[PDB]
Amino acid sequence: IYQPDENRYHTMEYRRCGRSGVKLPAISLGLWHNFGDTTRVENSRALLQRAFDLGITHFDLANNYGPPPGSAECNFGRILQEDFLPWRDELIISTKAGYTMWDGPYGDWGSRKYLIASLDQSLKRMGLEYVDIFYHHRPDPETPLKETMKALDHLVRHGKALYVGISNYPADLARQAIDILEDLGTPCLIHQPKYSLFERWVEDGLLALLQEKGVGSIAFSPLAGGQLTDRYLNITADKLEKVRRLNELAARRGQKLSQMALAWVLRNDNVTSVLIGASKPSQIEDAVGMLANRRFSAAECAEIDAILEGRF
Amino acid sequence: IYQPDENRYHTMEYRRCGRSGVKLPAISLGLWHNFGDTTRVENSRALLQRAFDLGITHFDLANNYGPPPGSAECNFGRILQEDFLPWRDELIISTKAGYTMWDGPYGDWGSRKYLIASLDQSLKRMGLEYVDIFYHHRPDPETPLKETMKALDHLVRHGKALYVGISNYPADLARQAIDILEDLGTPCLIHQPKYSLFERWVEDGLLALLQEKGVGSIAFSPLAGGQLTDRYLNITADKLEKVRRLNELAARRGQKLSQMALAWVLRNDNVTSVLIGASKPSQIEDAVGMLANRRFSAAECAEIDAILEGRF
Amino acid sequence: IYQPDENRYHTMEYRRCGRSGVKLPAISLGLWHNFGDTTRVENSRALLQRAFDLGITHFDLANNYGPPPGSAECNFGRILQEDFLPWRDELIISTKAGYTMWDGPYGDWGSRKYLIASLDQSLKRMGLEYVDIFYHHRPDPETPLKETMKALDHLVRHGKALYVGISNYPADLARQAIDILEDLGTPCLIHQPKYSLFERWVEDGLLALLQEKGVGSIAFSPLAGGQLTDRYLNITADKLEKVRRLNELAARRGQKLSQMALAWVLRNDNVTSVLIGASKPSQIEDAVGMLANRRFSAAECAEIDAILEGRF
Amino acid sequence: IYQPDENRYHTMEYRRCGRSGVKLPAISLGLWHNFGDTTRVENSRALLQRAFDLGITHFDLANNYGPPPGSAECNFGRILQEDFLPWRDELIISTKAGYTMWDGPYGDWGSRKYLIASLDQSLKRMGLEYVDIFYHHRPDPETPLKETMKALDHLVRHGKALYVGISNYPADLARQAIDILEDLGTPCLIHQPKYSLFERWVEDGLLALLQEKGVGSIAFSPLAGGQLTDRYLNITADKLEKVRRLNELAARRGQKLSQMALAWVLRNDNVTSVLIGASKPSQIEDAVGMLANRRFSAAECAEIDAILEGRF
Amino acid sequence: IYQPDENRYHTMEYRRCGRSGVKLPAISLGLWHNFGDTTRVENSRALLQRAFDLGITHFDLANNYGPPPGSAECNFGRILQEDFLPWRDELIISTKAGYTMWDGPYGDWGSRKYLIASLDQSLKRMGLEYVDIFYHHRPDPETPLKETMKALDHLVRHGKALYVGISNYPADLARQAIDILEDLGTPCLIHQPKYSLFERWVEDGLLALLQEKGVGSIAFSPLAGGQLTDRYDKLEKVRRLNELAARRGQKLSQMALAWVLRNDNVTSVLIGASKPSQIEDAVGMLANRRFSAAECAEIDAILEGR
Amino acid sequence: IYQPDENRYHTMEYRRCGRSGVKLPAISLGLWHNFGDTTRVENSRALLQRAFDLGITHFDLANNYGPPPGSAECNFGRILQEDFLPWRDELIISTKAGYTMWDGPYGDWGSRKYLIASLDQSLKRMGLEYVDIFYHHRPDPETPLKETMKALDHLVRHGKALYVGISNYPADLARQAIDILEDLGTPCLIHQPKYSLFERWVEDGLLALLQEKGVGSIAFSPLAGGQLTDRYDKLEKVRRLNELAARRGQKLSQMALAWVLRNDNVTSVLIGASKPSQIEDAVGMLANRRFSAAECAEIDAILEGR
Ligand SMILES: C[As](C)(=O)[O-]
Ligand SMILES: C[As](C)(=O)[O-]
Ligand SMILES: C[As](C)(=O)[O-]
Ligand SMILES: C[As](C)(=O)[O-]
Ligand SMILES: C[As](C)(=O)[O-]
Ligand SMILES: C[As](C)(=O)[O-]
Ligand SMILES: [Cl-]
Ligand SMILES: [Cl-]
Ligand SMILES: [Cl-]
Ligand SMILES: [Cl-]
Ligand SMILES: [Cl-]
Ligand SMILES: [Cl-]
Ligand SMILES: [Cl-]
Ligand SMILES: [Cl-]
Ligand SMILES: [Cl-]
Ligand SMILES: [Cl-]
Ligand SMILES: [Cl-]
Ligand SMILES: [Cl-]
Ligand SMILES: [Cl-]
Ligand SMILES: [Cl-]
Ligand code: NA
Ligand code: NA
Ligand code: NA
Ligand code: NA
Ligand code: NA
Ligand code: NA
Ligand SMILES: [Zn+2]
Ligand SMILES: [Zn+2]
Ligand SMILES: [Zn+2]
Ligand SMILES: [Zn+2]
Ligand SMILES: [Zn+2]
Ligand SMILES: [Zn+2]
Repeated sequence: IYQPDENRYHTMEYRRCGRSGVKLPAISLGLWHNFGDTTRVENSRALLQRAFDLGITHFDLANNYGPPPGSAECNFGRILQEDFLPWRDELIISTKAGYTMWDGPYGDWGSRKYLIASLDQSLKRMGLEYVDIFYHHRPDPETPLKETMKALDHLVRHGKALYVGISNYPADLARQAIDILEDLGTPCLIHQPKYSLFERWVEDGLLALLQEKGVGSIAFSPLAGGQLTDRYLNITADKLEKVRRLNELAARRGQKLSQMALAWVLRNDNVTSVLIGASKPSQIEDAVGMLANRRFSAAECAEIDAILEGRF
Repeated sequence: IYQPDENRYHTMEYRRCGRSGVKLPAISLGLWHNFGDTTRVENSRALLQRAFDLGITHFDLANNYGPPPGSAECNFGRILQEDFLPWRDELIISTKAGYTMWDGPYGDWGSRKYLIASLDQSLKRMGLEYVDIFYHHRPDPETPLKETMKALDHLVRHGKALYVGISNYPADLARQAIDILEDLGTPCLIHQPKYSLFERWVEDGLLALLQEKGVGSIAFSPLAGGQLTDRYLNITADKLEKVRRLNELAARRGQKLSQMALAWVLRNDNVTSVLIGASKPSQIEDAVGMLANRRFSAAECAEIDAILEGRF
Repeated sequence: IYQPDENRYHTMEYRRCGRSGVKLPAISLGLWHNFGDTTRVENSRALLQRAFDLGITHFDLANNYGPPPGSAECNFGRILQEDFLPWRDELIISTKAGYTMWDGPYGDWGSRKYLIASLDQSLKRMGLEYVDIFYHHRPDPETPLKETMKALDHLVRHGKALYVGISNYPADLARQAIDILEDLGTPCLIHQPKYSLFERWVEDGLLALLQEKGVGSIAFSPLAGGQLTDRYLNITADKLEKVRRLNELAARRGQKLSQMALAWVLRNDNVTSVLIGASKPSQIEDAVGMLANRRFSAAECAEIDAILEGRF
Repeated sequence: IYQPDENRYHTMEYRRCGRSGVKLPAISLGLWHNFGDTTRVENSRALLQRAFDLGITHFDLANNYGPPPGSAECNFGRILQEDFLPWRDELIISTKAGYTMWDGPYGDWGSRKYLIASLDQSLKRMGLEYVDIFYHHRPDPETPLKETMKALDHLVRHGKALYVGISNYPADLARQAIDILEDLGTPCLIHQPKYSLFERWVEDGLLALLQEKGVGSIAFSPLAGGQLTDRYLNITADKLEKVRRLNELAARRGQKLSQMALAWVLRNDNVTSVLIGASKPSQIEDAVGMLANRRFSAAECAEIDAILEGRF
Repeated sequence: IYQPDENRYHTMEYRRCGRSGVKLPAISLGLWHNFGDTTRVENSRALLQRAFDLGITHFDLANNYGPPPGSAECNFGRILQEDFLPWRDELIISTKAGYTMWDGPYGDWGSRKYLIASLDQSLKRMGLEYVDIFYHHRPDPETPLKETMKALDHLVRHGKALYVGISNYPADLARQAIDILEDLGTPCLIHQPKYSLFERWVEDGLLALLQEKGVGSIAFSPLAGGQLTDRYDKLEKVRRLNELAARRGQKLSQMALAWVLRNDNVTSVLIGASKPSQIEDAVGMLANRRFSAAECAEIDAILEGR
Repeated sequence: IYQPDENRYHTMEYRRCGRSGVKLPAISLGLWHNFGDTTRVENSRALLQRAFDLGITHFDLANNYGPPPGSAECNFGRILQEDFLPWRDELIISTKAGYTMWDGPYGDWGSRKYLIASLDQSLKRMGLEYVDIFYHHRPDPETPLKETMKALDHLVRHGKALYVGISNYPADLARQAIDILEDLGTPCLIHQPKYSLFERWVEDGLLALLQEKGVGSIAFSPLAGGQLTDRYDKLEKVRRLNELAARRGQKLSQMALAWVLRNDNVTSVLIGASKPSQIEDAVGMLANRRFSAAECAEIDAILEGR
């Protein structure tokens, strides 16, 4: 019988998601990889237990995570029932619809049919009465935004999601989505964009829009899929040189490169949380350990920018 | 155990229903005839299986289809449970209320009482939690349109229908119905009118209204009840001459007359789908085969119009 | 096993309730008396069966009908389950809250607490998922009208009543109630006032207001509690003289006095239905027999008015 | 088997809560103390039975009452099932969320997550389908007021609370909360502030705001936690002198000091009810006995004010 | 959230109940007193948690335990749901019917109506699908033993009790009851008699009968209602016994519990407790369970007043 | 969506289990290894689908199979719901209790409490209303055999198991168990013993007893834990046996499975597998099941070291 570490809320920093009542853990765990039927459930279980023990209260899923599609939700559902049920109200659990889940015209994209039918499937797979956050997973250019937004509003009003969010929406469209949801009376809680030292698109307008609108943000691929780790220490030659120079700065800060890379995403206090992936419990411990040194000075930021813009 | 043809989504074209997230199959199957207790369930089952195998994802019912009334919904309900349940989220299932279903003042027309009580009966007969589209089946001149429209809005808000539509509404009234639904916040998805080479009323204003308003359309009786088929090849004498001349043009196009007649309804890309009836699986294969030649040139359209306006 | 008379919809006239989709039987049956534990269920059963056999599709209850309070709903609930369940969708069943039902501050009047808790009790006693019409039974001068009206709106939105109405509301207050309900989006279907040859208050403004607003009406005590019957043939002396003179006019019309008295309430086509009480099946047959002569000429109306204004 | 005293509605005065349909007992019983696992259930049961027998129809709980947290709701739940279920519709039961209930970021404060998850827990512990009043227990300065207010509106619309209220809100913020709720369409029923002879903050603006807005009020700690009782008769020396002088005035009125202190809170007819705590049935009898002399003259009010402002 | 001590099975002794598959802890906890609505649930909860943490896997209830009647079952039911549900299959939970529970002729004694209706009420109060052991709580001298025994047989066959027992049955009647249940196909698992240094009647035939028949035994009031403790003519015996306990390095209560289990003749002792320390004291008896012939002779001498 | 091979019943042999109505596939699949949380569900799913596609209709589980204990039942439960539910009435699913499953005196061995509580847990993990066969997994030398057998009888009468069996029971004890179950009215369907070319103890009396009593048999570890495969003094025997298999046109594993079923004396062989090819190899043994007296004499010679 699993018993959550009694010190878990001392080990983690919780950050308010935009202008809302929700505080997310600075580090959240994504189930994008390592929770399907091609990996071992013993390991999946160990990752979730380690995460909650360290104070990670947010687990992010999607209908099609696995492989195969739906298996991450099923495995999470089993582990939730077996180990976490007494603490479900201490967790923020998300899922999504918007990429390809099942074959045919109703198993992908942004229709009301797909969003409603898919959340019903997700709730069944996970064994939940509701999710905390339901996302539209990517934009659908060919479906009216109001249909998709009204499906999100309907799912909140009917108690299948407490809050809703959007993912992979460029700034212009995000603005439209946010304003529609506000008008419907179910405000967008959060935006999930890709953001790391190596992918800074959100700094071109998205982050400022979200701050304007009171919407939170949770960065995915914050380690640039593993590039911002020890992987290439012990990609292009220019990339490798950048990774070595960033790693030296991380060492100077008493951090692994991955730790500095996670800390850096929260450096301006305009991103709420970082969503990590993990295949082994030590990667979760390392991520949470980033909190020992979150601060970046102006000098450190300039040093990093010069490394990133460096050609030699 | 029925297993849907793995190539089904390669065999069919899916068309967006107005401005919405719903794509209907170019060919939909109606259960108006051949699904009641006066025909054989073995045949009914074969028709539904053949249809889905060819990519037809939309099955259109109504409360009073049979005979007797309600039997098409019951037979569909049984076949759905036995053969299609794992694929229910790949299907668009519709039903309707508005013609005579049961005796007395609450079993016909457009009252809130009849629409709500009838959809509850339909959901029970079909064994469904909700239908994808619920229609008001014909106008009710003596009930305020707002009562009927609010009943549709209520059924969507309370999760018994994902979308709503109207059938047999002339253009002026359709405009009023659409605008009311828009104001209530549950937009009309679709209009179901009668339309074929021999019944072109919708070209007098309805089709343009629906395009203006972003509402889709699904044509019923597209073969003019069997007249636009091989039936009279191997009605009036003038009709017969038209059928022979249209059949010659269809042969020139590598098509049966029925195939050309279905293709013709979608020729201007201002109708979403054609709703066919069938008594045998070969009629479903023939209908889907129309997709091999959907295109009509200006010259072909003029040739057809001249045949239709011909007196000798 | 009871089987409803196959000719029932030939025997009755159905009248549209204001501007709505609901047609009520010209004669409705009230369960105000003869359905409690102080009378015999065999008789109660016979009355309901006779009524439906003659085409009476509307049965009107209230929480406190009996005696004791709640017993009419229980007896109706049993008879409905035993005899009428297959035909529930052919019936309009109403109940009400607003007079004294249980002791204490929450068992009377017009609070949201009382209306919601009382309809839940009524639905349990009757064994129903919803009533067709739920009424506020009388005004509550000390509770804000908007609280009571919002409770009615909430019960419709949440599917416990298909429609709502008000009873015993004077015209000024009825106007306020109607306008509030319209603004909330759940329009008042019907008003239930006392109206007979001997109680004509509604002709002082109420009937014109209801016609203005598209609201129907159902008259209770249309026989002035039994005075407009054979009771005093085979009260004051002036009353008795009026009853004899009205009875002579009824005989001239081929009617019993009670038949003419019911017909008279519908004479101007500004009242929807008359709500009768009955202790024996013959009184229901007599009431429905009034339909053989509903018409009143200007001359007959003047003759009646002169009798009513007569002092000698 | 407990049977409620047949004279209970003769023994108590019921007072309208602001402009609403709800009349609260002049004396309500709070379960803040003496209903957890550190006291005896026999005593808890005796207190609730005595209270209802005397006409106290309102029992006020909160998620974290005990100790331990949740135990008062559980003990109340058991006693309700065992003894009070036939009379649940004669009771007003409240609960709250807003102080610390469970560990972590979702178990305290004012988020939609916490309010919804906590009311679901409360309904389970108490064995109820809904509470009569659900409160936000204290302000949350860091969560947008609209999120918290919309959670209250959502819980009413979805039938988990009949009415909502706020507690411990200063006047400025109370005004904002009230106006938001009005705009959402679920008006604030009641405000629960601390108020007694020794804590008169509400007279600085709150009571006038509530009267302006039609919102009721229920005073907690009306005996200043036991100071306004016999406790110090048979704190500071200045306090003690005040208690002796107030006690002499109470004796002159034929009252215990606690009785006068409760009566005084309702003296201006601008507070709805007083919420008492009790550890033994005699304290409930004493409280209800205050009703024998509720009236205060201008002279008595000046005498009390002079005692309160007295330094010697 | 309570978590059972991981070492709970490392020290406690488990003893097979007659010839059966059931091993009871040498010390079992009874809920006869201190589990009703007149004592604080915080304490009741602490007693159950301390007991299971020390390896006590058997909790003994009855319909009328409280006070008021039924409250011990309700309080236990709540604590079970809240704290113990994941470990229910590690517990042996008993209840009983046979004393006064409700008013009137069907709420006491030995009829099939009372036993069946009572176990249904107990299962509801405790929130259980079945009890591990259901007992007839005392003999009824006027209802045929076959009716009562058939009610026990019916309850096991219908899955409301895994096993049945009898309590307070004198030896001759116990023999009859045991033989009837064996014939019906639901053998008697266990007998619950009063037994202690001061109440040795079971040594006059009951214990030998149970051995003969393969039926287990669980002694109630093993400390003679608290007389065999630090709490105090019998006072002279208590003093003398306490001096022998002292020489054995034990509390008198510890020696008194050890004495009941001196032979494999008794399966378990059912203690009462109002405080966790009393449970800790009882489990500590395990450290010195042996008695020499000299010690037994000395005990008898003290008991017979020599 | 998985669709069972339409030819699945065209090649597999089915063998009647003693004197009963049950015919087991000649090759059955056990879930002892490679179905827990330490191996990938994708592979487990592929093994079950390949097995049923080849006509293997019997899947054998136990409460503690995994690791961890219970996970094989959970994973099987999930795959059953997802892929096999329409064909559940074409499957024989077994489970067992009798080894260590949970901590404490009620989570192992032979008591009625453990067997009943354990089958309830297994039915929940697997999402089944009943198993086809429930086994006592090993003998318990201290719980009366009647108690254990009556728990089996009770579970069948109450519809949680269609049939019962015993596993790992030596012949003399199996005789007693079989006779007790016959008397109770729920006859023993099947015995599951270890048997292979290297473990022939069942030929010393067990097989004859089962024939006499009409009870079937399903051999476990038929490849002696993988020794009778391509994986390798016994190594000299493995080499010599493999040369005989080669002359027969078979893999050693194939000849080893065929040998266990050489006589109608054994109903089925329960194989383990980590890859689908191992299942395919086992089913291929059906192509050469016969042994001449010369071949048997040659095998014995090899076995006895001549
Ligand atoms: C991190 As993604 C590919 O699920 O938006
Ligand atoms: C095709 As029709 C008569 O159901 O509108
Ligand atoms: C006819 As009445 C007294 O129920 O309004
Ligand atoms: C009386 As309070 C501390 O629950 O607001
Ligand atoms: C210990 As007793 C009096 O309940 O048998
Ligand atoms: C194959 As076995 C050790 O589970 O009997
Ligand atoms: Cl909605
Ligand atoms: Cl990453
Ligand atoms: Cl609605
Ligand atoms: Cl057609
Ligand atoms: Cl509402
Ligand atoms: Cl009348
Ligand atoms: Cl809402
Ligand atoms: Cl106080
Ligand atoms: Cl029986
Ligand atoms: Cl004792
Ligand atoms: Cl005693
Ligand atoms: Cl049985
Ligand atoms: Cl093997
Ligand atoms: Cl082995
Ligand atoms: Na994403
Ligand atoms: Na139509
Ligand atoms: Na009325
Ligand atoms: Na408060
Ligand atoms: Na006893
Ligand atoms: Na085995
Ligand atoms: Zn909700
Ligand atoms: Zn919905
Ligand atoms: Zn509804
Ligand atoms: Zn409600
Ligand atoms: Zn059972
Ligand atoms: Zn059965």
